[PDB]
Amino acid sequence: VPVQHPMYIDGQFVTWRGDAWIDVVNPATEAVISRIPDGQAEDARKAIDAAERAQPEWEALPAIERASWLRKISAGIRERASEISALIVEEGGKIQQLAEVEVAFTADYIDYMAEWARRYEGEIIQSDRPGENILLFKRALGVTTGILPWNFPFFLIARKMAPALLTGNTIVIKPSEFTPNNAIAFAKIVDEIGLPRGVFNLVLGRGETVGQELAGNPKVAMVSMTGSVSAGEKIMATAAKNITKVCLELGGKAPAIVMDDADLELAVKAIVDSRVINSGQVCNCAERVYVQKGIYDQFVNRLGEAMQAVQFGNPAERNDIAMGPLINAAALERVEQKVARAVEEGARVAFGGKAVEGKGYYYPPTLLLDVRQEMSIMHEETFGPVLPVVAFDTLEDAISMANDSDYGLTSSIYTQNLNVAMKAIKGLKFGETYINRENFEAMQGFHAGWRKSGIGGADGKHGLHEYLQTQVVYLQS
Amino acid sequence: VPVQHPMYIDGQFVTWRGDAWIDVVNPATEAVISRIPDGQAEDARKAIDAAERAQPEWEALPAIERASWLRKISAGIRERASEISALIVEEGGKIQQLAEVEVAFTADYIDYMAEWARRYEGEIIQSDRPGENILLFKRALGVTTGILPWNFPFFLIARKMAPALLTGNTIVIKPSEFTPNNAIAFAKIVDEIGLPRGVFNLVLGRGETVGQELAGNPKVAMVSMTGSVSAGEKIMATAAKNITKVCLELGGKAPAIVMDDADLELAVKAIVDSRVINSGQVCNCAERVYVQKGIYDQFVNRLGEAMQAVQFGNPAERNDIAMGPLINAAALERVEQKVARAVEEGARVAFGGKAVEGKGYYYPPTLLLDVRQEMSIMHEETFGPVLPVVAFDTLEDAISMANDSDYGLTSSIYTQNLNVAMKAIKGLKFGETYINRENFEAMQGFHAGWRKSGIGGADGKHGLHEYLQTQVVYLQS
Amino acid sequence: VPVQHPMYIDGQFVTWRGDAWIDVVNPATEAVISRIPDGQAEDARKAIDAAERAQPEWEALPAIERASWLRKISAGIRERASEISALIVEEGGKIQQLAEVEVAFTADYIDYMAEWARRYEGEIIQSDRPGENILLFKRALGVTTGILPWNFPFFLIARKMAPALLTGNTIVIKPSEFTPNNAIAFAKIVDEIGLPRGVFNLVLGRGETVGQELAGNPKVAMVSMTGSVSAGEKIMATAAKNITKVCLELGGKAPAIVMDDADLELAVKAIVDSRVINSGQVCNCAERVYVQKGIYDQFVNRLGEAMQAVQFGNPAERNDIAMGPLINAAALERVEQKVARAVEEGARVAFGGKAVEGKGYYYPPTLLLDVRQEMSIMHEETFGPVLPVVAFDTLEDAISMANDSDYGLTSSIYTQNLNVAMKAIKGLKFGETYINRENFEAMQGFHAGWRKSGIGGADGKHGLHEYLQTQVVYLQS
Amino acid sequence: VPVQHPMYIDGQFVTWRGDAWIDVVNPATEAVISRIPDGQAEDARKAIDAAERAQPEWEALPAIERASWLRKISAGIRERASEISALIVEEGGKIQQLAEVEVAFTADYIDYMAEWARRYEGEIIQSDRPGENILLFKRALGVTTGILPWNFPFFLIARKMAPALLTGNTIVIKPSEFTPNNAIAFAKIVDEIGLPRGVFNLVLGRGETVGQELAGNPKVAMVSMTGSVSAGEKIMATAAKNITKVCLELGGKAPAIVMDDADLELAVKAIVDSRVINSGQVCNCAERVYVQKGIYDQFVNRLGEAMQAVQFGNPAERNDIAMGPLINAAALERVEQKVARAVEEGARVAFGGKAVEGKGYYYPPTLLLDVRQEMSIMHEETFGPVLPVVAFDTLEDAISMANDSDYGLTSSIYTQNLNVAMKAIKGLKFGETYINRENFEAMQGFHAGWRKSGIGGADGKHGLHEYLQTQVVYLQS
Ligand SMILES: NC(=O)C1=CN([C@@H]2O[C@H](COP(=O)(O)OP(=O)(O)OC[C@H]3O[C@@H](n4cnc5c(N)ncnc54)[C@H](O)[C@@H]3O)[C@@H](O)[C@H]2O)C=CC1
Ligand SMILES: NC(=O)C1=CN([C@@H]2O[C@H](COP(=O)(O)OP(=O)(O)OC[C@H]3O[C@@H](n4cnc5c(N)ncnc54)[C@H](O)[C@@H]3O)[C@@H](O)[C@H]2O)C=CC1
Ligand SMILES: NC(=O)C1=CN([C@@H]2O[C@H](COP(=O)(O)OP(=O)(O)OC[C@H]3O[C@@H](n4cnc5c(N)ncnc54)[C@H](O)[C@@H]3O)[C@@H](O)[C@H]2O)C=CC1
Repeated sequence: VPVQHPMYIDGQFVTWRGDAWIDVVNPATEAVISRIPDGQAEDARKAIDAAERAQPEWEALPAIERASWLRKISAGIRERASEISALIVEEGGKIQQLAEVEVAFTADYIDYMAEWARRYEGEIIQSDRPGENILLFKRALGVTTGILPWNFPFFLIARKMAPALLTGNTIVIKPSEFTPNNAIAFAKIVDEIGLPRGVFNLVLGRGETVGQELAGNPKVAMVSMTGSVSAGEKIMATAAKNITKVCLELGGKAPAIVMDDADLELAVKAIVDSRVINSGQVCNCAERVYVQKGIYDQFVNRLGEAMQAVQFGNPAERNDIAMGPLINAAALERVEQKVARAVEEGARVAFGGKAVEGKGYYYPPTLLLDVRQEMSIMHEETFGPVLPVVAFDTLEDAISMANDSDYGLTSSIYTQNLNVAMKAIKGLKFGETYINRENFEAMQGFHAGWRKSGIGGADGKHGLHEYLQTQVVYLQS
Repeated sequence: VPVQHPMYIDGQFVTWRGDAWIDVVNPATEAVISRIPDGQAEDARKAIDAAERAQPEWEALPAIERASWLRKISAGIRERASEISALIVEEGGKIQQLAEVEVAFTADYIDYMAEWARRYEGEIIQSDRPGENILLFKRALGVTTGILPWNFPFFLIARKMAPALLTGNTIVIKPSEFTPNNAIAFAKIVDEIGLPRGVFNLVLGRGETVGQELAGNPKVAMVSMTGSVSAGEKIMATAAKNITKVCLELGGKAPAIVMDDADLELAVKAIVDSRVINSGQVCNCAERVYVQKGIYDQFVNRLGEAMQAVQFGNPAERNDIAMGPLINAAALERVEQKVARAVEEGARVAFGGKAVEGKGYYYPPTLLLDVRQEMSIMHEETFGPVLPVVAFDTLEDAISMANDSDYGLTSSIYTQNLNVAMKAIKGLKFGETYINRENFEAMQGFHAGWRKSGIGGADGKHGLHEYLQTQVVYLQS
Repeated sequence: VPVQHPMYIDGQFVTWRGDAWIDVVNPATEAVISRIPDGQAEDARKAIDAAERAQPEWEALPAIERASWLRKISAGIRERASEISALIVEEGGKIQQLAEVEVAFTADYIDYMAEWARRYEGEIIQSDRPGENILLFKRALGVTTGILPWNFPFFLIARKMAPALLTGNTIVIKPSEFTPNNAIAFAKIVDEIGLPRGVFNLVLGRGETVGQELAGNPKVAMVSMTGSVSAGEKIMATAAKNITKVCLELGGKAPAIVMDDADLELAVKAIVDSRVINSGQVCNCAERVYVQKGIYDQFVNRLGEAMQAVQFGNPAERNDIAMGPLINAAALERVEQKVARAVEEGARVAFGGKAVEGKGYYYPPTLLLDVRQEMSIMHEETFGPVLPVVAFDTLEDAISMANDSDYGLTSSIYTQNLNVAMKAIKGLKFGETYINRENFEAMQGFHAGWRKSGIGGADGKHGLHEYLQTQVVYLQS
Repeated sequence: VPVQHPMYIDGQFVTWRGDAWIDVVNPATEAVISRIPDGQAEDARKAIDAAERAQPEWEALPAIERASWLRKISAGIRERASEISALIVEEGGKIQQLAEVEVAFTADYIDYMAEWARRYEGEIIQSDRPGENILLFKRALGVTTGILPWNFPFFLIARKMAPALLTGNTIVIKPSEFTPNNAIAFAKIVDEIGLPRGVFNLVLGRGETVGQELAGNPKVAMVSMTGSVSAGEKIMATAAKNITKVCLELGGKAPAIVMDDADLELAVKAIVDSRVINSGQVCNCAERVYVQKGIYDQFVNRLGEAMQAVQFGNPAERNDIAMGPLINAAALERVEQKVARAVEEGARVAFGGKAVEGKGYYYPPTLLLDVRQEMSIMHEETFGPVLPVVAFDTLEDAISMANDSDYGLTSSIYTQNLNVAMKAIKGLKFGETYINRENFEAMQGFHAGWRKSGIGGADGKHGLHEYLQTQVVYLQS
């Protein structure tokens, strides 16, 4: 338009009266597709205060009724699927096929979470005291907040708000300043179906301003955020002031282990069909590939051939490409610098390794060989489509190198030996380990990272429980 | 002696080579009973590095074997019970009877926790994918740290190390600089029974130095601490730098609600026999008493009479007193100032209200009437034996005032009406609610505070789980 | 028609070739509404063999896919709701309003059960052996059977088949010979949506013949049945021959306790609005009323007035009545005999007590006073609308008399005292206890009777688990 | 002596006044070692009535106090370990080493079970009704009974009474008429430590008499039994009369699968060191050995050599033998007949195959080759040390043949391929599957058989739950 978006506070869209706006750009063409308010703490406070006023009534509603509200939202999403998918493609730069999957998955995820209504249980504990009953109830936290990243922006809205609402909490969400459009569409659905005012709020702005208020406001019981480790650190430090609970997912460096006795065809496909599910921008797919000698040569060749076939370009104009552009300028620059450094350190460029120059932010699928566990490229989130390869002799070497990281969210291994599999599972220090398949968490699993990958977690029963707290009642006589 | 204590690092006692020492004083006589090293970050690092080296081997041990080690420690504690009780009395200032209970309870707690060995379960989750198994294993965090307060110093050692060790973690503990003696005795038992080196480490020093290193060191998977909200804030802020998990218990202002239809005798006894279980220094017993009109006069009189009978003095020389001295000078001063402020604001002194002057730090049982929810005494941890009383008309008023606090750890109510009880339980926003009995958490319950009272929790199954993290394995075909 | 119904075996309706048929009559008019085959063991065997052939493929399907099939069935039911409700009214004799509720509830129940797909969990247990993993998987039983009663005939189909199918089992169902029509309609929906052949089978006939084969066939992993204790005994005895698992619900004599401090209005309404939800033919609503002296007179009068307003008649022609006819002739006769015996024993008829003579099987709402715990009417399922009332002095007397029964499925009490409630809960020996409300189990609860009321149970997580068995895997190294 | 044993009823030993006695013989020498009363139903009734009188008070005791009682019993057992081991050796015919293990294991098992005291949980379920709480409590069944077999006679006492007592139930136990001595010693310990009268009762006699009364008495909430499928059938049929819950373990035909890629050394040792842990009389060790072609010849030879080294004889006079005598004459006879039949059918005797003639009941380790899945020896519990071997080509053949049995308690497989292991686990229809190790259930697992192997189960959390039933409370407002 470029359309100027309003925030969603206390059951209604509120037109921004400030003079400062933030431009939302299309990563493929660099053109301005929309504008959002340069929100400030006060805007966050209004949303938080509204969420607080609505929380008692919301938690008082039988759980099945909150589930009913969630189902109305998912149904609204499916009705506007193509519209929302296009928004994601346009601002996030991901290929049409993946955007479509994200939208459909988000709706299914919400429905799945709504099913917890009559299932989350409190407990009755035996007491040492005659005639006493120890009742442990599961209560809502109260007001919660969600801070979202640019990757899987739409899904992450649901990943936080669905469990939050189901358990009786209210929420205030802030999407990334780079991908707010899909979030506005989510708010419109919430508004259209009539969700009780204050239960779901959407605030817009930067991390340093709005994000910080969502983390530091004393009325917030828990702050949930997904994205960079740097932002997570600032969020937690701020939450500390009020002893506010934090729920963080800060990505990492997913390592992949390919053994000699591994199904070469399966391994290569799993690694490329994972590093491709979002222009090589996801936090679950192998960013560190370890291949042992015995099969090294064969593996590197097939993998090299697979990456050559990977075409990049504008997602909106090409439905036959496997990769879109990077989110923004800084992202592209950091990729270049890291690849260059790697090369200077001794890394062998088997493919790509040269940034494209022109409209949008494109970087060619890059394959690096003769890489050393020591090199900085093995200890720095490379955003773009860069695959560093490291050879090894024994399982212990591979497991040891994979564990050698400040991140511990996702891992994977390919082999056919029972002992090797059980050994890798026991030795790998990660929240997730994929065996002979591609990386992608199920809604009923538990996406939780070790070390700097995060705190708490998301999805399944355990993800739902992050939004609940206990009240232990000692009923005497 | 005054004996000069060494630290316990990597399976052996290490003599302090520094020139700076911290004097440990007897709160009843102000005499120096011992001295501990003015530990520094480097000392904490040595302990942490030792804990890291021992962790893999320790976690590799079958759980029942770790339990066996824990049982040896509890047995060592019971053998030295009277010796340890005296240490607690001497440095903590608590009465002989309570010290004895703390020691016996600590041993039982350790045994109870050891019983979790073959019981904590991982899970097997149904997958949407044909032939796939989703295995969710429960793994240890790795290296953990514990920072302890002066109240219930001995028990708190076990409250953190027992669950930690059982689940395969190693630990580094720092007792409060005011009550380290009981902790040294704990370390001697660990050393005598031969616990594998590095699994249990004891470092000595101040919070700003040693404590901060236990919270900020990158090798620490989780930092556990009990004490003041101010220290908890600094601990969490520091942990944020490395996205380190935190487990905090920061006390509060336990409110008590006395209804008209309440067993007057029971209520009064429960409130005084709780505010007395540690010279009125515990974080679970009523520090805010709400009494409704109908029974106000009767209740205040019986309560006043009960408090007059409360004798204070040196725990070591008197086994017939209900109260000992406050932990230190600053503690005593803060109590005076808060009582004085309360009075100036309109508070009516029905008993006590005047600090004692002489050796040690004694403050008389104080009863304040005509107090207003507004007054600062209702929003500030009063350490000493001060009981503020506030009258009310309806249950809703009492519940509303009790919830009006930045703390939400413990609560209580006295009544005989089914509807009133269920209403109080549903309305009270606390981690714990005691009905018609005194405040004291069971080892099988879950001591976890709401709002600023903390993060995570302790005791029972949920306390044990704080020391475990998940590893989700997607086994395809 | 009277239409002649076929059975549903191995994915298709099979026309009966036998010469013997069973007439299905309308309890209100005694007219023949339909006819079903006088099935024999061989027919059951064909269904069981078909279920066996389909089970491996069915269990092999991801759980969410089985859930998808279940959702198609519930959706089919809602589409034909009015049609099915009429069938129930016509053959079961229940009032239009209750039939409608049963149908809608059945559909919601199926959807609720389908939600367990990704939720039922296996477990990972710590081993005493180094390097060993103990994996406990939840597997299907295989082929299961369901034998249904005439009360809530439609719902009971789902209560057994929904959990059975969800967990990977196949099933063969036999409805009561008195109420098979609603079951045929259920089979048509299964056939129309295309459920894989053999997964759901419907056989028709008597208990002694078809029912016995469903209990005694060696290929059946578990036999599930709801109805009379006499039939349950024969079913279990037969299952014993092959050590076949049994799941039984055999009704009982639900006792109700009315205290002096009880909300008289609430109590009376709860007792009449429960004894009315199916012409006084349900197995959950008070069939034994205990009222204490203090409020006796008041209670008996209000209750007497409430029962006078209860009109009986043909459900199909009257949508303003609270009661329909009894299921059959024998049922009516047994009611008469029991009321008469009661009277001869000293029972005081305060209302009704005289069977109606003419078309259909009607019995007037009957109120009996001055009844003694001793009388046989207190130890015999009275089918019809008969309410025996017994006075008592203390809570202990009431609890003791309520427990004095071979049945222990459902119970209830009305009071406002916290102590009384907790005392009743602790003292009452029943699978269910309702406090200050009417009797009706939630889908997320657990309907399981004590003593002769049954074995195993239905509904919620525990009901779902009845259809699962464990496979413990000891994976060494 | 031969000593004449009294029963243990209502807290005291009761001298038998009947004229009929049953001789207890030493299976190695056929000499009379003791005599027990030929108990009758009335004796069982006295015990059951006593158990009923004590149950309310026992369940009323806090769970930890019941655990304390259990710990006193285990401690009493360890004090008399050698004495009890000798009793088992003498009457059961098992080798000294295994008897010692059984006694020590029994004591550890009791302690393990006592640890459930503060751990078994009830649940709090979300309701669809505003202001309603659904409380699911775990209650005791009441009076339970245990009927024991001759194998692992001592352990089985604890396997039933430990979980029973811990959860608040009382119990009446009847040991096998062939091995009652160890049970009398158990009763003496119970009497000496002072367990409340009626909680633990011991009755003596035959199955047809005393056993039947323990299964058919209306006051019994659940009957638990381990032994032959024939007796289990009679027990369940009788329990049916009162809809009495049953808990059965009826042995079976444990199959073992040896793949070509299997650790030959490990497999052979696991099979012989399992079939030897009780003179080849256990219900968990391979009684059906399936070996594939590729490794057949090698495996059969090593296995043949291992069995030759197996020496048999009097356990009391030889502490260097791997096998004792069979329990009784009928047992020996049935083994002969089955081996002979097998031979006539085409079975090739590679070793043994000829019954010993003289004092006691000895049968030589027998190895049968060229056996066919069809042969009756593959479908009949062979008691003695007979190992039938069957060759196969593919995994599917082995899995299919193993599943081809009316029993489904225990199974095992030896291989090194990840896919093979996961395939065997998924394909094998048994309550237990051992991979690359010998057969022996852990106390924290769940010993539960599929098909005719039983109903319900024992050990771990699930075994404990068999002794608990639910009480669902719907607390409105
Ligand atoms: N926001 C900006 O002005 C600029 C961002 N970038 C790049 O954008 C990328 C976005 O990465 P993501 O994976 O989304 O992770 P991220 O952590 O940078 O952002 C995720 C979410 O956290 C918020 N956030 C950032 N800092 C925060 C703070 N201090 N307190 C509270 N919230 C905060 C963001 O606004 C967003 O909603 C980064 O790699 C960064 O280098 C580059 C130039 C400028
Ligand atoms: N079936 C008949 O020929 C007659 C039945 N009745 C009455 O019908 C009533 C029906 O009561 P419900 O609450 O439905 O309980 P119920 O136990 O009599 O019937 C419930 C279900 O169990 C089956 N069943 C009955 N006996 C069986 C057996 N021995 N083995 C296997 N299955 C068996 C039935 O066919 C039905 O599907 C009884 O009160 C009875 O007196 C009266 C006269 C005849
Ligand atoms: N009891 C006897 O008079 C004789 C027994 N035997 C042999 O003794 C063996 C013992 O085998 P186990 O593995 O112990 O299994 P089992 O089932 O024969 O005995 C286990 C337990 O069940 C009891 N029992 C047996 N029949 C029962 C019934 N109908 N009702 C209630 N309880 C009953 C027994 O008394 C014992 O306590 C059998 O193989 C049998 O052939 C041989 C000749 C006589």
